[PDB]
Amino acid sequence: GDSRSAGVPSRVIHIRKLPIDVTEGEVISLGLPFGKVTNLLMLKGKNQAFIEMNTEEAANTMVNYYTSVTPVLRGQPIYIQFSNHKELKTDSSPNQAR
RNA sequence: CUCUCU
Repeated sequence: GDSRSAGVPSRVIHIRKLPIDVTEGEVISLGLPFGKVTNLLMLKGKNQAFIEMNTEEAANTMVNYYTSVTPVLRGQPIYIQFSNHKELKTDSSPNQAR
């Protein structure tokens, strides 16, 4: 289906193409001016990420900002959309408890 | 490098 693209979405955005060894400190310092960012995630083995945010309007402005700014991945555009999900969580595996 | 799957 077509459900990859948003139309009335929520607070997690997703990023592709990511740098060779980019860090959370950079990604959150790029989401901080917008609301608070509640979180991020790193699909780092595919060079992809999520960026989850504390307010729907912050993230609407954050994605529209990234549709405006493009912050340039050292010599190419940066590839953003709202997520296939709502509300990111990042807790540890069942093994750690055991 | 389009979604937390390999």
